[PDB]
Amino acid sequence: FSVFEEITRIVVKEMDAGGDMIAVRSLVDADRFRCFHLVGEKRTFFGCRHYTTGLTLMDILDTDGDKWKAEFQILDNVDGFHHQKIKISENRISQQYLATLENRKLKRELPFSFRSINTRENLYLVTETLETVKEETLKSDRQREVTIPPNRVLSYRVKQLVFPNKETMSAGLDIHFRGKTK
Amino acid sequence: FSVFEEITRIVVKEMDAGGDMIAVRSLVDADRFRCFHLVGEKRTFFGCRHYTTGLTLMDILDTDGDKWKAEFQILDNVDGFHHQKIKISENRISQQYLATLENRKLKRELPFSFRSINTRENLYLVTETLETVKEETLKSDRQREVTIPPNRVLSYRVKQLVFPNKETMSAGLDIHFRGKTK
Amino acid sequence: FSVFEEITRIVVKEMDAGGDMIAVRSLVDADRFRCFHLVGEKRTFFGCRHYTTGLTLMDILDTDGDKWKAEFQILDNVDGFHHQKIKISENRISQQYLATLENRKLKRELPFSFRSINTRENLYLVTETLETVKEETLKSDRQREVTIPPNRVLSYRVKQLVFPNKETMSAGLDIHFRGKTK
Amino acid sequence: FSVFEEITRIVVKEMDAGGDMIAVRSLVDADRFRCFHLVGEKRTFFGCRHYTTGLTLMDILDTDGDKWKAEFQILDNVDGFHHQKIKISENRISQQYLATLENRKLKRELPFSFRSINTRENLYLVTETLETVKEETLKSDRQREVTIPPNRVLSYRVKQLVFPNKETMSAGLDIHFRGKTK
Repeated sequence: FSVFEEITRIVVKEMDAGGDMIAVRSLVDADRFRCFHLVGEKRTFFGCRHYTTGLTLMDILDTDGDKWKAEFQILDNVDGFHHQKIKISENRISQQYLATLENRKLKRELPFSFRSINTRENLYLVTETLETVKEETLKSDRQREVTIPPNRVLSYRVKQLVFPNKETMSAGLDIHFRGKTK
Repeated sequence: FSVFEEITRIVVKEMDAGGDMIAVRSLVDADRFRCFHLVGEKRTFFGCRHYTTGLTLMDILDTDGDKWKAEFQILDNVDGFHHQKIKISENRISQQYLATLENRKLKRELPFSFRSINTRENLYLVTETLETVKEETLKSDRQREVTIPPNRVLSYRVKQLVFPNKETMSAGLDIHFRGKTK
Repeated sequence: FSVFEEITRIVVKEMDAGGDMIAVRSLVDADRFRCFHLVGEKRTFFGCRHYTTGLTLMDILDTDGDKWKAEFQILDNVDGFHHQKIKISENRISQQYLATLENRKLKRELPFSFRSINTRENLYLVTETLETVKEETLKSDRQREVTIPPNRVLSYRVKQLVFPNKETMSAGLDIHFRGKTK
Repeated sequence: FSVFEEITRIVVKEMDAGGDMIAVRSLVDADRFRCFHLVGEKRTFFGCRHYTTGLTLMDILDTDGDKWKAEFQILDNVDGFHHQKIKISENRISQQYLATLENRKLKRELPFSFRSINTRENLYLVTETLETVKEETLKSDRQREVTIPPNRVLSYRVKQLVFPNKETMSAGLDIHFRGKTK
């Protein structure tokens, strides 16, 4: 019935066949589920299905930390029957920029410590921007043909980070098996 | 038979498939069921069906607290048979604005303390505005084709807050299991 | 057979599905069954069917107490077979205005004390104006197609008030279970 | 179902029938999986299928190390049924340039030592550039006809290198049997 899971997993599959990429479920905050954001805890009910909570993560702006690929198209159908008309835009971001962000000093008092400690979800971040400013409508059959605004994201990446009390570290080997001591 | 539950749950489902969002039942006060408002107590008769009472919550205006996405469309049908022609407008509101509202001092003498104590419904608030200034008519079959004025809301969010005698606190982890000591 | 109950309950149902709202039976005094008015005692013969008596309630005018939504339309049919062509006008009235009316001093010698004591109906008032200045004719089948003048009301609300000998109080939690000691 | 494996292995087969060449799985970073890059560890699940991680390897630029074939076409189909419309560009790079790169001094502090030691994947490099600036769409049947942006790579080569603590050496005899002591 649902269409966004189908579209995001089509992106993920043709993006790399059953690989590293992760899809998103909610567009309550999809476009603002950009880099420096979170995701709900993972459960296995009705297949691989997690929760959704992706609040902000920018901490400081003292050193250069906010400095700034062509259009891509997916116009096909899947035999229920689905029809996808996606267009994708890519803003290249450097990988050593991730190291720079790790070097950035972690210091905030945003009301996020309470929820983060209560969850212990060991939040992870994206690697490189995946953006869509595409058209509205897609199609699905069980009819219900969904509609999508421009400037929205579909799939995201993993870079595990650990948060001690004051300053953080990194776990880059795609660690999302929910095991930590924080 | 009823159409508004169908329309709001269609919004909720295609908004995120059976997820966090909550629909509304009454348009007695729908547009004025904006942020800073309430909802009736939850019961399980005829499925998930709650009551409806969403009175005002603005308390003080001393610091900046009243400062101020493109159009979205849903034009489909569901196989009874229903037909939806919804248009949606979005006014972006910041998430740290919720923290600012929590920091706002709670002080009122509005005749709401009596009803709030008699109910103990642990009221919860919305996250980001969901507005519709769309057309009038929709369609349904058992015929009865409903009509909807502009500048109205359909679905809302959760941010639990606890009210001690003088000043309040927050319960952000989507807590709506009606358990408190106030 | 009767049509006004059908029309008012259609208003109530699509107004909120089997919820707080209350319909009216008689148009002997419908338009003047505005705010500050009464209703007959409730009985359970032939379903939920009450009496009708809604006389005046204005008491004093010393402080500001008489200071002063767009058009709505319902153009459908119900499968007997009924056909409704209602238009509705709304004059917004504040909720803290109800608190102001409660603060208003109660003092009258209108010949209403005798009937009120003989009835003990614990009269209740409306919340916000519901007005119709719509067209005349509707349709019904068992034919008999009813006609309705402009500037008339269909459904009303509840705000229970208790009347001691001199000054009154409030019972806001939609209390209409006919229990009091006055 | 998957199409990129088919296309890359078609390249590999007609490039040399079941020979030295290696195909890639992910286009998360395909174009930037150029020379001086990595690959995920090799496993044998669902046939020959490895992981994917190809981060950067440039170390120093002091001596000449960044100084700088006609178009090729593959327009056929394979009897499921597939249809390929590939165009290929080649930028010739010298083989003694590989010796020069080996002579280049290895010295970096990029956050890659941790992941490299944790993996022990004994990374290997390409021999000569294989580039495609071709059209978008291909075709496949189980329909799903994939799309490909210009300036992207499909297949790559092997030149094993060993990394001691400070300075590296070479293992040129196409050694990718994951055996080392580093």
